[PDB]
Amino acid sequence: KIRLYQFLLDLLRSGDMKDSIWWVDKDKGTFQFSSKHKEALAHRWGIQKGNRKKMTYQKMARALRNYGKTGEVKKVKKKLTYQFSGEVLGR
DNA sequence: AATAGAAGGAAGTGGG
DNA sequence: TCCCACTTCCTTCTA
Ligand SMILES: N=C(N)c1ccc(OCc2cccc(COc3ccc(C(=N)N)cc3)n2)cc1
Repeated sequence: KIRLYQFLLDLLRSGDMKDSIWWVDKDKGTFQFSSKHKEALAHRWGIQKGNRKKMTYQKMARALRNYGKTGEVKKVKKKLTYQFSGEVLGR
């Protein structure tokens, strides 16, 4: 099963949910969620994982925060904005 | 207050 | 056994 950071990177590459997520500075790996359309993206994550309950953005962001230590994804001090690591981007 | 973003401890679930 | 990689629940805190 796909890892969350890869799910997000793949969405950004394909462009299939451009109203819910977008690059801010793609060279730096910074990206941002839509305030109004993030929940539809969270729902898609939960359905792709086959989880028991409906996925929410809050729960998806709780998972994102766990990457802070290992570094795959870090929180940017901007509303709804995060940053992929160079290692994640290279793959 | 209402709305909403952000944090994180802790317990539960998956698939090795 | 026991870590992976989250998921779920709840409370707190900040803007
Ligand atoms: N578990 C703890 N003890 C804990 C410790 C620290 C915490 O801090 C939370 C926090 C940190 C930084 C920034 C923010 C809020 O940011 C916002 C940005 C933009 C908007 C907007 N324009 N609508 C609204 C809010 N909230 C929370 C709980």
